[PDB]
Amino acid sequence: SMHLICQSGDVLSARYEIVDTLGEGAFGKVVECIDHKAGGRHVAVKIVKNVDRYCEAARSEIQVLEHLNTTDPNSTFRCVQMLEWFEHHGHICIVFELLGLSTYDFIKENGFLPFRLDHIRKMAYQICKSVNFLHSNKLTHTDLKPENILFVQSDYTRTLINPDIKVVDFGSATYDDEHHSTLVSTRHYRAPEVILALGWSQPCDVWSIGCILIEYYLGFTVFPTHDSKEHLAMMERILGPLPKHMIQKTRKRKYFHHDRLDWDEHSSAGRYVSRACKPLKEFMLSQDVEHERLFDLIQKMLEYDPAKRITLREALKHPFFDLLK
Ligand SMILES: Cn1cc(-c2ccc3occ(-c4cccc(Oc5ccccc5)c4)c3n2)cn1
Repeated sequence: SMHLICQSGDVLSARYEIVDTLGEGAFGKVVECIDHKAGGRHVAVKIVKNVDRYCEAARSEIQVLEHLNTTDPNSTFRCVQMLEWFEHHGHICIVFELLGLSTYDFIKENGFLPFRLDHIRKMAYQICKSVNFLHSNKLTHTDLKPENILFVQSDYTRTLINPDIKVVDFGSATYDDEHHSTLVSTRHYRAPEVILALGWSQPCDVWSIGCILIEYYLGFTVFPTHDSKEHLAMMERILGPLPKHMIQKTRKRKYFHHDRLDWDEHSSAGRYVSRACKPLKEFMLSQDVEHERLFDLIQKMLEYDPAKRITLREALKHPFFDLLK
């Protein structure tokens, strides 16, 4: 098991000495190491489970990282830098520059207190610029979520001093000309064209970013569900009814009666959705214009039609970012 090879004091690749576990995910774990062959630099090493699905994603991630890091050697667009990779007792291990805490861990460890709006603005801008760089290079991330946005530095007292981020986890990233998996994204961040199996591309990341920004603002998801039908019902309650053209195209005709979701609003699930969800703008905590600007951007990211949906190039110009400029 991975447990036998990921302990503090263990030495990987004859140079990386584990000093701590940073986090875990479905894929394995990430550990902080001292690199004895780079003057004691601390690095992060992602130790990948020895399971086909995850080995395959790691191999994919290595190839995407080699491309992105070569294309952007200064990390101007804030994708994490891969230093090397190796195998250890049959596990793929990817070595990265050491970043700080995930945005998820930060919010969680603060009891789900939301980020300050000023920090949201800076973070949102950087996420948009980073993912736009993927988009420019015929890539879609597909698995954006707060866990995959990390702070660059440990620049906090937790109270944040500088909110600079990088994007991680390129194990699901897909090239335009590549086989597109049927199911992508973590459910709460998954776009409607994904759910409805309508085909997806870069716009599905923009949907995911909208969902991230809501979460940073509120401390919680507006899609608190583990079911696809209920997810769609929540969308309807927050954003209005889905477009006819999307309903008519879906092979998932089951879900709809005459271009309305086949959903009993008076059932237990129906009552739950009516309580937890409401029109997007009603979640605003202030009527101040900077909050209205954020919510206007989020509404455009959560456009149902992936063609009409704002692009990240466009998002970077939105009025919400004017305080940075
Ligand atoms: C998924 N992934 C994570 C990395 C990566 C690359 C460089 C890093 O420098 C510090 C961390 C790190 C800091 C706190 C928690 C943490 O654990 C995680 C983070 C995300 C998903 C699950 C576990 C990792 C770190 N993580 C690359 N791919």
